[PDB]
Amino acid sequence: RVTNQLQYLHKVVMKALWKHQFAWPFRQPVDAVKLGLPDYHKIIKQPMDMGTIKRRLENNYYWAASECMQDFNTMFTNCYIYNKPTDDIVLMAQTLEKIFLQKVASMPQEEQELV
Amino acid sequence: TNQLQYLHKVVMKALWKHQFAWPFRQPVDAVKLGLPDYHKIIKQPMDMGTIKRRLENNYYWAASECMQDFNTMFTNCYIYNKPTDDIVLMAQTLEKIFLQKVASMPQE
Ligand SMILES: CCc1onc(C)c1-c1ccccc1
Ligand SMILES: CCc1onc(C)c1-c1ccccc1
Repeated sequence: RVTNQLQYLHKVVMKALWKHQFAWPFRQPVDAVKLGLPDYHKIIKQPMDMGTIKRRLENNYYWAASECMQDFNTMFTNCYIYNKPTDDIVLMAQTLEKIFLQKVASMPQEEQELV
Repeated sequence: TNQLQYLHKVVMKALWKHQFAWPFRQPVDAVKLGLPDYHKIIKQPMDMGTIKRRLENNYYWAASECMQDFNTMFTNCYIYNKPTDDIVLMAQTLEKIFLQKVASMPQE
């Protein structure tokens, strides 16, 4: 569907996060071969990234805004679970997620489809 | 505010009573749990008891500020614990409810 909330997530949330200076590691799936992480998919069972979320928003994949929000959440949570506390990537994730939450605070309150 | 009232009476109430919520209702007690490295790794402790008290005492100026505290609580859990620890699954479950409920908060 196309809803007011999903439009907000696309036009405000994804817009802000996609172009952020710390976004680059999150713009495509974690490539375990490229990064040399043979345990990544053993630990992270549901990979998620902003390229996938962006494509899903562009293709009207989501039925509800909550579904998109859960994908954002999974992406960040995967990062915190896999990486060491002191890794820079954790700081980058935290910075992006703070923006996510700040913007989500102003999202339309009721979901409804555009005719 | 309208949003802070919602975070207190709708969001926090639902999370608080959940069967996986008990570890999160008060600060992590590193002494009781025997974890000398907890406060060396987690520099901003947060829990729902602290958030609830802040809501009750009008500490927050905006809903976003309160939401950030919820996020810090969950993130601390993911950062400190092993991926396979049950507490991680408990946090994930509560976090999903948090986002579900936040989606329906008044927009202002
Ligand atoms: C295992 C490292 C890692 O964990 N989460 C992300 C994102 C990354 C990442 C880091 C650098 C480039 C691309 C992804
Ligand atoms: C260090 C373990 C831990 O990490 N986050 C929480 C919450 C807990 C916790 C686990 C059991 C009881 C109380 C808190």
